Amino acid sequence: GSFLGFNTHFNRNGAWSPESAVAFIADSSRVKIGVRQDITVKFLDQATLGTG
Amino acid sequence: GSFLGFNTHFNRNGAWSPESAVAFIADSSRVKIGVRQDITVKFLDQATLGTG
Repeated sequence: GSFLGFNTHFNRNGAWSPESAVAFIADSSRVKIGVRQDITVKFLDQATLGTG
Repeated sequence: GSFLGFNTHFNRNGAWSPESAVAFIADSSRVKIGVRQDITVKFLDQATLGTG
């Protein structure tokens, strides 16, 4: 195995598009993901979904 | 009165259809009513009822 010097991450959630790319190589210091609100759950028992 | 031996139940909630029957006679051991949930009440205060 010979990708030493890369931190390697494997997509497992089905987001990968194999027709578009095999891999991305990046300087990770220059990519940032802002988390404004993490995944939150609200139980609905009275709401209306859609119209008409 | 001559309805001898029978346990008599008189219907009074208006479900009776006098055009269909005078009486049913049954072996009551052979009828079962399944109760999955007896009458329960929910207080609604945000819901929408109906459409248009």
